Amino acid sequence: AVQLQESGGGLVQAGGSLRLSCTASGRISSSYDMGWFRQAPGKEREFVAAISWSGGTTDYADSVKGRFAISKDNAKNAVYLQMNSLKPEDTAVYYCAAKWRPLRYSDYPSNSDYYDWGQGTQVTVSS
Repeated sequence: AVQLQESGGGLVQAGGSLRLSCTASGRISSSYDMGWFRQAPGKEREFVAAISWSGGTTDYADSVKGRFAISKDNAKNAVYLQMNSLKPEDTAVYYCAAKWRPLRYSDYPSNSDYYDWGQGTQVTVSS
């Protein structure tokens, strides 16, 4: 029931940076994880990063290697993905997602099985 909308996509030069934003149309309650996924041309969708909405713990895909940072602003119902040192490999549609986890065992966020999805924003990194 959380409705998600991404923004910030576009063309960026290799080695460059870009910040993506995602806002939920309503309030995101305390047990959510918020995350980013991406789908490259002809490839399977894959996890990028996640953050616990109330707890702040993060998780990143190996493909990130410290180049991307996920952050949030609870007061704005927003999650962000700061992308640095962009490479052609990073060309993809980037999706904001939410996962309600009321029975979670810890604050460490999920990297799979997200249920609410944005429509995606396209990022093109030029060689």
